[PDB]
Amino acid sequence: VTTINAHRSYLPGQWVYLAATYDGQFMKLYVNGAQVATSGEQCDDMNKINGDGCSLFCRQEVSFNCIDEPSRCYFHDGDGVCEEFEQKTSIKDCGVYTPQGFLDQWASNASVSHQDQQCPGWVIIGQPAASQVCRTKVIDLSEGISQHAWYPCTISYPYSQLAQTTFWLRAYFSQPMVAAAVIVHLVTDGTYYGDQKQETISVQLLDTKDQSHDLGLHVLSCRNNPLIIPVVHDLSQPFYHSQAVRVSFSSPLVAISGVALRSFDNFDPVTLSSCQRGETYSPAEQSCVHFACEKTDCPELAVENAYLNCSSSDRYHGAQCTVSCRTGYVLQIRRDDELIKSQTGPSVTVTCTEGKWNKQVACEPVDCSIPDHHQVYAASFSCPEGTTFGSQCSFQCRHPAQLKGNNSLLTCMEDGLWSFPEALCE
Amino acid sequence: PPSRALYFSGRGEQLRLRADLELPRDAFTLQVWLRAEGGQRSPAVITGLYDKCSYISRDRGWVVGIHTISDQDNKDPRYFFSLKTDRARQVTTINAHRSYLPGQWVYLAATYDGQFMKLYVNGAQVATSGEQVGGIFSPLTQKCKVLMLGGSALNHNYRGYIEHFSLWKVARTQREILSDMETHGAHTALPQLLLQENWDNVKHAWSPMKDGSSPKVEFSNAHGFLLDTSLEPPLCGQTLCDNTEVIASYNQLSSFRQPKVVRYRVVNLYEDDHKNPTVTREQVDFQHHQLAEAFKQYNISWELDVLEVSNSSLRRRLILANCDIQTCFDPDSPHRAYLDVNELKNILKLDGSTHLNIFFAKSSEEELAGVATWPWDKEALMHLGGIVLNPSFYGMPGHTHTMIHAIGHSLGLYHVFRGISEIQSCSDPCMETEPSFETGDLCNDTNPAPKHKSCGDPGPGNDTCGFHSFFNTPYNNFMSYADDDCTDSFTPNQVARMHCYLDLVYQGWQPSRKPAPVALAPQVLGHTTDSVTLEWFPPIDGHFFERELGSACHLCLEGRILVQYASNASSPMPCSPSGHWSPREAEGHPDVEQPCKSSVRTWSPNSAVNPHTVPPACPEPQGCYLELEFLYPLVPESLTIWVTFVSTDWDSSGAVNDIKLLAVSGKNISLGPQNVFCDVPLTIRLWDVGEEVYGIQIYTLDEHLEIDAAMLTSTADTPLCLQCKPLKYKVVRDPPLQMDVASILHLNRKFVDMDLNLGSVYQYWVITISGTEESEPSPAVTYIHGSGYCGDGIIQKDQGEQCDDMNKINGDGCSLFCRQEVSFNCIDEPSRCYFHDGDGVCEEFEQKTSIKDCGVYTPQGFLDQWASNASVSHQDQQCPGWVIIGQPAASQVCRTKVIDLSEGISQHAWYPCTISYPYSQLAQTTFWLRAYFSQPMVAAAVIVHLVTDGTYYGDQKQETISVQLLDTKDQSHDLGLHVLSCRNNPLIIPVVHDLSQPFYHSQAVRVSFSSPLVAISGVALRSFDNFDPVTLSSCQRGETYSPAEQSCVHFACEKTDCPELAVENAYLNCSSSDRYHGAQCTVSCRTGYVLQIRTVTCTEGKWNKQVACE
Ligand SMILES: [Zn+2]
Repeated sequence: VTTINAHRSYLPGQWVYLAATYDGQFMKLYVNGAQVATSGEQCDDMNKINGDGCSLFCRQEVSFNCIDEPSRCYFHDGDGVCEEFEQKTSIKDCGVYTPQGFLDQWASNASVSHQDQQCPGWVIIGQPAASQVCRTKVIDLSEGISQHAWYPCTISYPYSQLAQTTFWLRAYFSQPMVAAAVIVHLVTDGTYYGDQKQETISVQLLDTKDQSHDLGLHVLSCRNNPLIIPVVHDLSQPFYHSQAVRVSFSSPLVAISGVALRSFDNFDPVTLSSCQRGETYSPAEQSCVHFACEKTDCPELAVENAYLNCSSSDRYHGAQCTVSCRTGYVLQIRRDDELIKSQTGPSVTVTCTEGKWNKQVACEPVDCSIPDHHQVYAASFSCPEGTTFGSQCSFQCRHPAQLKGNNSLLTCMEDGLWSFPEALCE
Repeated sequence: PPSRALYFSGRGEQLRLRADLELPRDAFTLQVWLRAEGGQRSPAVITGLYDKCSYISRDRGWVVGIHTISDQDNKDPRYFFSLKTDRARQVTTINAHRSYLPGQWVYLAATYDGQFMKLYVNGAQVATSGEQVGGIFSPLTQKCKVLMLGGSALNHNYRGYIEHFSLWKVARTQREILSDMETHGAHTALPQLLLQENWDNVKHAWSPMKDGSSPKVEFSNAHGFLLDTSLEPPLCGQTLCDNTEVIASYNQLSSFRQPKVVRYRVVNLYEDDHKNPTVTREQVDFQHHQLAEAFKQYNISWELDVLEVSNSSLRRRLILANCDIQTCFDPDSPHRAYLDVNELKNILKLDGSTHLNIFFAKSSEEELAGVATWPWDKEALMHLGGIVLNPSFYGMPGHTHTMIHAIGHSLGLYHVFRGISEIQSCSDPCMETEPSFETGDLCNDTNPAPKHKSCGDPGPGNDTCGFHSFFNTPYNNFMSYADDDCTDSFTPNQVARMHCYLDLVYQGWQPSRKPAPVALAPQVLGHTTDSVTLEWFPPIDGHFFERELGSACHLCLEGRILVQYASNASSPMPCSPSGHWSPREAEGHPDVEQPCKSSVRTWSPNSAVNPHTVPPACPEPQGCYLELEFLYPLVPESLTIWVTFVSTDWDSSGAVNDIKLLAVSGKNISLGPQNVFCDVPLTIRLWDVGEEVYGIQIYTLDEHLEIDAAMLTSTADTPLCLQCKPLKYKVVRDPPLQMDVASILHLNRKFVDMDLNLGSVYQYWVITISGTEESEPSPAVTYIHGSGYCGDGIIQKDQGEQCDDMNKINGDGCSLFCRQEVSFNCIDEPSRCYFHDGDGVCEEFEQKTSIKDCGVYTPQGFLDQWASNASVSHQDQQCPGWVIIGQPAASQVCRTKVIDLSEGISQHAWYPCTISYPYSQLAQTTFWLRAYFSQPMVAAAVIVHLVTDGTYYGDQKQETISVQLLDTKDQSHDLGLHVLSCRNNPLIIPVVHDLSQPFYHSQAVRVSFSSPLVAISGVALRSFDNFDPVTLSSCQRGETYSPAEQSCVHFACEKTDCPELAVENAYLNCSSSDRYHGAQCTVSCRTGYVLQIRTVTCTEGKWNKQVACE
């Protein structure tokens, strides 16, 4: 048999409307014309009577949803159907809220300081009981609290030795994942008559290298269920995984329903390995490959008066080829046909990119510049083929600077300097 | 026969090689031993090749010499090699790595192979360039070349000694340079060595210039130096006891800290009737008893000798400490009613070389009660030095641990917070950022601490420099500023300093006649097949002769050479009314911390307060003059003058107009004008004076010339030093010697042992002997005969060696203790060391430190994107704001606390020159710049390259900058306020981004600062090469990568791996026709069938869940 209760307490001395409808598949309960509960095992209500979801001021009450015209209002928190907007509020229906682009992994195994049959420590494993609203200023924890939660049952309430009892619990997950946030769903807030002050829980994250990273001290309250503790990471430092989460507190009344790690979807720091541009990380192989389905093949590239040495026989994706200039030629490298930083060394690495080359390399000859009085004074340097490498051309000393010698021509040498004048005029 | 040498006086003495040699053209090597005296000309050409006929350009050829770089500021001189072929468009100069040391022999070798120019100083490659290529000159012009030695035609003369001049025709490698270092003329008739001169006869291959101006052929000692006994103190230290090894010897050895009885004398002023004491006998008794009880646990036992001075006039007059000058207060009138401490010391004239005098004077404001004279101070051991204490706080409970603090200050103990709260700026390398022997207090045991009036570990706060959370601070240390009830002990690393300074400086206070031990262990010079040679340093006290009271044995050097400073200064100018820059500051040993920085510890010809308040004092013909007098008149050989600060206009062009030596007979010898620099003291060699000299007169036409000290080196075997008795040494070895030489008096300090056996282990130590009194044994040296050691040419890494170049000399790139030097990299089996930083080649270890070689070091897995657009709050033509665009100029070295920023800073960085310098408006104007980047990306860190720390001379407090990040939506995400320090000039500001909040794309970076002295040469974003917010945007299971549309491609293969699925008694509704990767197909169980799940999702051909309808 299945029973469904109303939404609020009965009001003495009032007229109420009760309607129960059962079609053989679904049964519902209607109070004052409004659907309060249903199971299958702003507003205008044509009245000015409260309790049916719409007040006399035509205002929708809390924990009610009103549709249609005239407005019919029904209860949505706990009805068993997770609507498009119940995720944020209705914990008892949709569980916990997972933001778009995140994944929540709940605790797989748990280790606590005090393990006993009546208060087992493996209750905070798996999905918690989000339908349980926490209890404030609780006196006894023997009713259902130990069923879907954990608490130090073996430890009585301490009055003087409570300052030295360091309660701790460590939760290990099946898989290691980068910790973006820590979810702590509670069932107790730690408030008590004998201990008015609450308890602040400090959470420590344990990595795969057994190192503890402190997340700081954070307060704990019922209004913040589930308690989301962000993981503040220094972006300059490399990311680190996490496999175990440690929760530390001193108040024996602190009971945790569940501990979970909220992480991003993919781009894990496993891909922080040697998987750079030109290759795609494998689905699950602990390694990165470069040819899954990409047809990114670049055509063979040749540079005039230059030396090319490719690291691979074929100029396929990820193939880096070193380019150097012949003696008497300078190296000019332009990334994506644009002016960028040059290469100090005599070799430039060019990588294939989806049928195109990342940078263009040119071995232009070294210009020796137009000669002047620096090389030979009182002379005219008239010569046809410019001032590039190998482009020899002569001079003529004007009157009265008579020139004596067999040769009176220079030659722009391989080091970018004009050759020694074999004859000097006086 | 002993080698000869040439002396060039720098006044016209030059030589030219004859025309019968064919000078090298394609490649060459020059090797020369040279001893350069201080105060050279700029540029003093040691030797160079010059072209006379070619008048269009007269820089053709090469030139080696000494020239000053940064001649505008601090003018420091270095060895330079300059070359310009007949093809290159300019001259190329390569300098040494450090300022040249005067009076020391240097092996200078400059090589050129046709592609590179290399310059080795003492065999270590200190400069390398490759701008010049090709031959130096063609054969046709070969007849128009002249090799000049000692100067050029333009009188770029050289002043000093030259020896063993070798000029080659091929570029000798560093190995051959080192091998040819030791030959000293043992060169065969090679057909490759062009010229080798040992100056047997100058006219064999050289000819003089002018008419008869020729250098002086003299005899030079053939470098008997086999051990570098000159151990330079660290940068932060002041004396030899600050050296790492010398103080480590005291830290480890317990025989170096034997009990010591250190005398001290307490001054008690009395009236003529012996009443009214300054401090009662009870007070002095209590203070002395407490001091003895607090020092006797550190093996020091003070001996008290109270002094009774009965002078009513002195007692009546009020004595004041650190005061600058019954009711008469006229300073001129002798009946004034006040006396400074130094005036009291001058009146008393107490001999402080035998006692630690305690002087009493009121110190009305009491936060530094005890004024102590440091051991390295000039006044440490004379009448005007001692301890100054408040008489009312001398022997009263709660006012007693102030004498121990002053005494510790008098034994060379810095305050424990010296590296934190006693630094001018955060860029000072003397900050104890970590416990070290070379920074701050120079004690490893004392943890860094800030200044604190109370005791107890101070928590985080507004640090003066910017470092918070000091842990394990020595709040209970004596040298801290705690109270008298919570300071209890000296750490057993600060006691070692006290014992070192008692052995070194204060040997006269103690009555025990134990000569100071040899501080450092004997060094194994080399082993033969059956012997060994050991050498050791002189005693730590620095004296070589026995100490005799009233004699000159305390100044005699090793070769009976008497070395003395000035002892009686004078001047015709009336002295300063304030007293600063008095002639008395030009006495004793040099005491200036930094060259050419106007200090009150020198003699300035016009002290005054404001310049040009007095009409020109020094006249045109002769100028002002300082007359120094030496204690012991004698016949001198060399004279050294420490000229510290010279005005910019008088850039060594006659700063010291004359130096007149005054004879005992009264005749005057004029030396003529000299040249002076900052760092190098001006040294002169006096040539056949022939008669005793008692004083000098230094003339000057400069109104800011600051003479710091003087010196008068005597001739060898001076009459005074003959009667001195040299110290002797006794070497003991772990197996006892068969016969023990009772005294090994070796002027080289060398011991040759022949009673050795192969495969055995021996230990050697040295005991000093002064007459019949022995000393504490020197630290033992271990020697395994037939095995390796330090100084054998083989790098045995198991012994801690990192370089071993077969020698025992510092400055060659490998330290004396087989340790690598600073900024020197040593390779090959005999360690050839070269100056790696800046040689144009970036190696594997130069990446993380050499900013100007390898650029900014980007860690693996990251990527630096520099600014592509800039904007500033103040833009001007003189100081443009677009300089920071692009990669920065890493060659620039940061400058701290400089008033003028126009020295090329704007050409490489941006600084706000538009604003005026504010005296009180510095907090009213906020400066900012904003740099936009070409490609916005994630912000992992911000890199800001700085040129200045933004510190002013009048503001010791540093500056802080606030950096803000702007995302693609122009939202300011502040990164925090960060201090400005040039010890980490590439400023890395990490980004602390919470992992829950989605990452943004930073478009621009905004950086704000207050003071206008801050200069930025570039702002960049350090970001991950891979990963981005685009991955988090929309890329689910099966979406690998799409084109540039901030998305991933949904169908990238894996569309046929999953075969057709069949479920019994179930209905399949497939959204997609083909069961591709992650395909969704709803499964509905028929009526009466229970649904079991283990919408199914395909996963690489395998269904993620199993659906059945039972
Ligand atoms: Zn002090």
